[PDB]
Amino acid sequence: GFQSNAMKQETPITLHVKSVIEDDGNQEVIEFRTTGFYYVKQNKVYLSYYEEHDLGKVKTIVKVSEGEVLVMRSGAVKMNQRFVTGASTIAKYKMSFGELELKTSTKSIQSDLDEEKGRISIAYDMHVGHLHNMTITYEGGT
Repeated sequence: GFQSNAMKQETPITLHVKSVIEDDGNQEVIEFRTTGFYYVKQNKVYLSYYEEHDLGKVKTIVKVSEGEVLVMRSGAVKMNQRFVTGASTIAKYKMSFGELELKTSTKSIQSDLDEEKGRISIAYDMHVGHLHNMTITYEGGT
C-alpha cells in the first residue's frame, strides 16, 4: 500500500546537481549539493531530496525509466516535469499564488545508476514560449 513498503535498497546518498544553461545570449552554470536517498521501486530507480526555493522548501523525487525521467517537485513549487527523449511535454508550474504551463523538449537522456553511485544527464530545451544540460550525480554515503 504505502509506497514506502515497496522501497528496496534504500541508501543515503550525497547529491550534486549541475546545470549549464543558455538563454538569449546569457550563459550560466548553476549547481547545488545536498543529501538524500536512492531507492528502487518496481525495478526503477528513484532519488529523493529537498531543495530550497526563494519561497521555501521543495521536495524532489526523480524517477528514472527507459527513455524518460520524471522530476516531481512539491512544496514551495509544484511541478511534475516529464523528460521524454525526442518529444515535448507540458506541465503546470504551480505556486501558492498561481500557475503557468512550461514546455519541456528533451534531446537526450543518459543514465547509469546503482546504490553506490550514479549519473543522469539530460539535454533539453524549456520555454514558456532556453537550452539546458543538467547532470545529477550522487555517491552513497553521508
